Amino acid sequence: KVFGRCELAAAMKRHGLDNYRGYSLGNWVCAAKFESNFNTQATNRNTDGSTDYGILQINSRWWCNDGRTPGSRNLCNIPCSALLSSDITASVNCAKKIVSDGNGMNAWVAWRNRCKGTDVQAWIRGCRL
Ligand SMILES: [Cl-]
Ligand SMILES: [Cl-]
Ligand SMILES: [Cl-]
Ligand SMILES: [Cl-]
Ligand SMILES: [Cl-]
Ligand SMILES: [Cl-]
Ligand SMILES: [Cl-]
Ligand code: NA
Ligand SMILES: [Tb+3]
Repeated sequence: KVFGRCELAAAMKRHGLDNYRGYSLGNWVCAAKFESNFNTQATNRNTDGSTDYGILQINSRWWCNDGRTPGSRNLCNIPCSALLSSDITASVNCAKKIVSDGNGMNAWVAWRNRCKGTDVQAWIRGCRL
């Protein structure tokens, strides 16, 4: 599923991401834009052999199992394919565990380099939330 911007914002809000660990909804929409372009089916292989999955490009090195990232963990206790569903529940629950780690949203490289410090509220502008 390729979400609309406000559509994704509404879904993220409903699942309790808005202001989670202090990160406003626009930060999460911005992260999703530059991680996956709002496409739940997005996958990208990392140089180390891990793969990033879904709307928030969650990495198999630590967070989900894809059976082909030797020596990795599965801290969200979920198959990585579950992060490609049209229903973002799984991606949101896992993202909550990721951002609760010491580095907050800096764990998302695209957030740090393209969202951090910018006018992220623009990403929810005009949305009927
Ligand atoms: Cl957009
Ligand atoms: Cl915001
Ligand atoms: Cl990740
Ligand atoms: Cl594995
Ligand atoms: Cl292993
Ligand atoms: Cl959803
Ligand atoms: Cl933080
Ligand atoms: Na893994
Ligand atoms: Tb950690």
